[PDB]
Amino acid sequence: TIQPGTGYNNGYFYSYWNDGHGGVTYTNGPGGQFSVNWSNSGNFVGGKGWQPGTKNKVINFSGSYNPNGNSYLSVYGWSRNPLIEYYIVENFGTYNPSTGATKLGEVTSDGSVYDIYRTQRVNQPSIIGTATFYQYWSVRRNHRSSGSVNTANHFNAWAQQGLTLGTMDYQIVAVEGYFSSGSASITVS
Repeated sequence: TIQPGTGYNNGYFYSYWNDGHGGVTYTNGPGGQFSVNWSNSGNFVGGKGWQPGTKNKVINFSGSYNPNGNSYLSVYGWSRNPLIEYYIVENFGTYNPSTGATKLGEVTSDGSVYDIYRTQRVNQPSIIGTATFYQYWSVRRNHRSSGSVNTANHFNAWAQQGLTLGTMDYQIVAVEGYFSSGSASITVS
Protein backbone atom coordinates (compact mmCIF):
# COMPACT_ATOMS: atom_id res chain seq x y z
CA THR A 1 0.00 0.00 0.00
CA ILE A 2 1.54 3.26 -1.15
CA GLN A 3 1.00 7.00 -1.21
CA PRO A 4 0.50 9.02 -4.41
CA GLY A 5 3.47 8.98 -6.77
CA THR A 6 5.10 7.11 -9.62
CA GLY A 7 7.73 4.41 -9.81
CA TYR A 8 8.40 0.82 -10.76
CA ASN A 9 7.19 -2.34 -9.09
CA ASN A 10 7.89 -5.93 -10.10
CA GLY A 11 8.87 -4.97 -13.64
CA TYR A 12 6.00 -2.54 -14.24
CA PHE A 13 5.67 1.22 -14.13
CA TYR A 14 2.94 2.48 -11.83
CA SER A 15 1.23 5.80 -11.27
CA TYR A 16 -1.11 6.71 -8.43
CA TRP A 17 -2.56 10.21 -8.23
CA ASN A 18 -5.35 11.79 -6.19
CA ASP A 19 -6.75 15.28 -5.60
CA GLY A 20 -6.06 15.42 -1.87
CA HIS A 21 -9.37 13.91 -0.79
CA GLY A 22 -8.96 10.77 1.28
CA GLY A 23 -10.79 7.48 1.23
CA VAL A 24 -8.53 5.79 -1.31
CA THR A 25 -6.21 2.86 -0.64
CA TYR A 26 -3.97 1.89 -3.57
CA THR A 27 -1.86 -1.27 -3.33
CA ASN A 28 0.78 -2.72 -5.67
CA GLY A 29 0.86 -6.50 -5.79
CA PRO A 30 2.99 -9.23 -7.43
CA GLY A 31 3.79 -8.93 -11.12
CA GLY A 32 1.42 -6.59 -12.90
CA GLN A 33 -1.21 -6.63 -10.18
CA PHE A 34 -2.64 -3.72 -8.24
CA SER A 35 -5.78 -3.22 -6.20
CA VAL A 36 -7.75 -0.18 -5.15
CA ASN A 37 -10.45 0.21 -2.53
CA TRP A 38 -12.14 3.57 -2.13
CA SER A 39 -14.85 4.98 0.12
CA ASN A 40 -16.30 8.40 -0.69
CA SER A 41 -13.12 9.47 -2.46
CA GLY A 42 -12.44 12.60 -4.44
CA ASN A 43 -10.80 12.26 -7.85
CA PHE A 44 -8.04 9.64 -8.21
CA VAL A 45 -6.28 7.61 -10.91
CA GLY A 46 -4.02 4.63 -10.32
CA GLY A 47 -2.59 1.67 -12.20
CA LYS A 48 0.29 -0.31 -13.70
CA GLY A 49 1.90 -0.48 -17.09
CA TRP A 50 4.86 0.91 -18.96
CA GLN A 51 7.06 3.98 -19.17
CA PRO A 52 7.17 4.75 -21.99
CA GLY A 53 4.31 3.05 -23.79
CA THR A 54 4.35 2.24 -27.50
CA LYS A 55 1.96 2.76 -30.39
CA ASN A 56 1.48 -0.94 -31.11
CA LYS A 57 1.34 -2.54 -27.67
CA VAL A 58 -1.18 -5.30 -27.08
CA ILE A 59 -2.25 -4.91 -23.46
CA ASN A 60 -3.75 -7.77 -21.47
CA PHE A 61 -5.80 -7.19 -18.33
CA SER A 62 -8.03 -9.20 -16.06
CA GLY A 63 -9.68 -8.71 -12.73
CA SER A 64 -12.66 -7.59 -10.70
CA TYR A 65 -14.14 -4.12 -10.98
CA ASN A 66 -16.95 -2.98 -8.69
CA PRO A 67 -17.64 0.78 -8.87
CA ASN A 68 -20.38 2.43 -6.80
CA GLY A 69 -20.64 5.73 -8.61
CA ASN A 70 -18.46 7.70 -11.02
CA SER A 71 -15.52 5.54 -12.07
CA TYR A 72 -13.89 3.90 -15.08
CA LEU A 73 -11.36 1.23 -16.01
CA SER A 74 -9.18 1.62 -19.08
CA VAL A 75 -5.87 1.94 -20.88
CA TYR A 76 -4.62 5.40 -19.95
CA GLY A 77 -1.62 7.35 -21.11
CA TRP A 78 0.03 10.45 -22.50
CA SER A 79 2.13 11.66 -25.40
CA ARG A 80 4.21 14.84 -25.71
CA ASN A 81 4.58 17.19 -28.69
CA PRO A 82 1.66 17.09 -29.04
CA LEU A 83 0.62 16.88 -25.39
CA ILE A 84 -2.27 14.42 -25.36
CA GLU A 85 -4.00 12.52 -22.56
CA TYR A 86 -5.78 9.46 -23.97
CA TYR A 87 -8.17 6.75 -22.84
CA ILE A 88 -9.37 3.42 -24.18
CA VAL A 89 -12.24 2.86 -21.74
CA GLU A 90 -13.15 -0.79 -21.18
CA ASN A 91 -15.66 -0.34 -18.37
CA PHE A 92 -17.17 2.44 -16.29
CA GLY A 93 -19.80 3.14 -13.66
CA THR A 94 -22.51 5.80 -13.37
CA TYR A 95 -20.79 8.32 -15.65
CA ASN A 96 -19.82 7.86 -19.29
CA PRO A 97 -16.46 9.74 -19.39
CA SER A 98 -17.16 10.98 -22.92
CA THR A 99 -20.23 12.92 -21.75
CA GLY A 100 -20.37 16.27 -23.52
CA ALA A 101 -17.44 15.27 -25.73
CA THR A 102 -17.35 15.67 -29.50
CA LYS A 103 -17.88 12.38 -31.33
CA LEU A 104 -15.63 11.97 -34.36
CA GLY A 105 -16.20 8.36 -35.35
CA GLU A 106 -16.20 4.71 -34.36
CA VAL A 107 -13.87 1.72 -34.40
CA THR A 108 -14.48 -2.00 -33.98
CA SER A 109 -11.74 -3.61 -31.94
CA ASP A 110 -11.25 -6.65 -29.75
CA GLY A 111 -14.88 -7.74 -29.97
CA SER A 112 -16.71 -4.44 -29.57
CA VAL A 113 -17.55 -1.15 -31.22
CA TYR A 114 -15.95 1.87 -29.53
CA ASP A 115 -17.13 5.46 -29.91
CA ILE A 116 -14.33 7.98 -30.55
CA TYR A 117 -14.25 11.50 -29.08
CA ARG A 118 -11.96 14.48 -28.61
CA THR A 119 -12.26 16.95 -25.75
CA GLN A 120 -10.16 19.87 -24.59
CA ARG A 121 -8.84 20.37 -21.08
CA VAL A 122 -8.25 24.06 -20.39
CA ASN A 123 -5.67 25.10 -17.79
CA GLN A 124 -5.73 21.67 -16.10
CA PRO A 125 -3.14 19.45 -14.36
CA SER A 126 -0.94 17.40 -16.69
CA ILE A 127 2.33 15.52 -16.80
CA ILE A 128 4.05 18.85 -17.53
CA GLY A 129 2.10 21.00 -15.10
CA THR A 130 -0.89 23.29 -15.61
CA ALA A 131 -1.75 23.25 -19.30
CA THR A 132 -4.36 23.24 -22.04
CA PHE A 133 -4.39 20.05 -24.09
CA TYR A 134 -6.62 17.64 -25.97
CA GLN A 135 -7.92 14.31 -24.66
CA TYR A 136 -8.67 11.42 -27.01
CA TRP A 137 -11.29 8.84 -26.07
CA SER A 138 -12.29 5.38 -27.28
CA VAL A 139 -15.24 4.19 -25.19
CA ARG A 140 -16.17 0.50 -25.40
CA ARG A 141 -19.90 -0.10 -25.86
CA ASN A 142 -19.77 -3.60 -24.40
CA HIS A 143 -18.30 -3.20 -20.92
CA ARG A 144 -15.87 -5.76 -19.53
CA SER A 145 -13.20 -6.02 -16.84
CA SER A 146 -10.98 -8.57 -18.59
CA GLY A 147 -9.54 -8.99 -22.07
CA SER A 148 -6.94 -7.74 -24.53
CA VAL A 149 -6.58 -4.27 -26.07
CA ASN A 150 -4.68 -3.80 -29.32
CA THR A 151 -3.76 -0.15 -28.85
CA ALA A 152 -2.75 0.21 -32.51
CA ASN A 153 -6.36 -0.25 -33.59
CA HIS A 154 -7.31 2.81 -31.58
CA PHE A 155 -4.32 4.97 -32.38
CA ASN A 156 -4.76 4.30 -36.09
CA ALA A 157 -8.51 4.99 -35.95
CA TRP A 158 -7.84 8.25 -34.11
CA ALA A 159 -5.24 9.25 -36.71
CA GLN A 160 -7.75 8.59 -39.49
CA GLN A 161 -9.98 11.13 -37.75
CA GLY A 162 -7.20 13.70 -37.56
CA LEU A 163 -6.26 12.94 -33.95
CA THR A 164 -2.47 12.60 -33.94
CA LEU A 165 -0.27 11.43 -31.08
CA GLY A 166 3.21 12.64 -30.20
CA THR A 167 6.06 10.77 -28.54
CA MET A 168 4.68 8.40 -25.92
CA ASP A 169 5.05 8.96 -22.20
CA TYR A 170 3.49 6.45 -19.79
CA GLN A 171 0.83 3.88 -20.71
CA ILE A 172 -1.07 1.99 -18.00
CA VAL A 173 -4.27 0.13 -17.21
CA ALA A 174 -5.87 2.41 -14.65
CA VAL A 175 -8.80 2.59 -12.32
CA GLU A 176 -10.20 6.09 -11.88
CA GLY A 177 -12.75 7.26 -9.37
CA TYR A 178 -14.60 10.55 -8.96
CA PHE A 179 -16.47 11.23 -5.72
CA SER A 180 -17.70 7.67 -5.37
CA SER A 181 -16.88 4.38 -3.68
CA GLY A 182 -15.75 1.07 -5.10
CA SER A 183 -13.24 -1.76 -5.22
CA ALA A 184 -11.03 -3.23 -7.92
CA SER A 185 -8.21 -5.71 -8.40
CA ILE A 186 -6.47 -5.73 -11.78
CA THR A 187 -3.55 -7.68 -13.26
CA VAL A 188 -1.77 -6.19 -16.27
CA SER A 189 0.56 -7.88 -18.75
